[PDB]
Amino acid sequence: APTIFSRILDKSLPADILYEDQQCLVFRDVAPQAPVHFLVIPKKPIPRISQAEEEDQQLLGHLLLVAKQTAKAEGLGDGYRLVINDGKLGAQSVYHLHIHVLGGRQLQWPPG
Amino acid sequence: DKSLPADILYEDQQCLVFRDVAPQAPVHFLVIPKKPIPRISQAEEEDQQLLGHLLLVAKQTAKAEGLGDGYRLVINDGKLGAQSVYHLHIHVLGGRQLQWPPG
Ligand SMILES: [K+]
Repeated sequence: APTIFSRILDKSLPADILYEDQQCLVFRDVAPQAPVHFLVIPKKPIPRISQAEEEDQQLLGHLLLVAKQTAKAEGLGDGYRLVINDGKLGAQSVYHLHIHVLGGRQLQWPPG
Repeated sequence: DKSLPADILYEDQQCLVFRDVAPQAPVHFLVIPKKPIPRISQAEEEDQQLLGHLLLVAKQTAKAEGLGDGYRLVINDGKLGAQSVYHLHIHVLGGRQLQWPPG
């Protein structure tokens, strides 16, 4: 069952960790799509946003607040984009919930 | 394209969900808080439960709209994010293969 994020969480795969607390971990994407590209993940292994439930409300808000404070720390004041992919049509790579945060270039429209 | 009242997919005391009249996918809707948070970079700690509620509403509406094969949620901040309206919007896109990178 475990995805590659389990190695990031258990620190067996070195990552550039920007923030950690008991609920979440933030690290740089190693296949970046922007000059700044990091991932915010829960420690609870929710596989996808479609499988989050009411009990996850607080955690989901926490992930968004951590995303925006990390964006400020990474100097994304002129703007950035948050992306959550669900399933195959969403292009979800890894079946552990993650928020992409992209900045440092102009992001285009549509968003894929 | 003038919206109709049925373009509101969901409403409660916290939020509105409405179809995008300039859709980028066969299904494209917008989740906004009723609280006037202008951009995600201006959300604060007091907004934690609201932000989680918006995400839960997004995912339940995506079920309602038939997005079981997958979808994408997008929040734009500022000029580099391509933020078009200075109120918080969660875009939900589905019904086609979304590409990578996401813009
Ligand atoms: K926008």
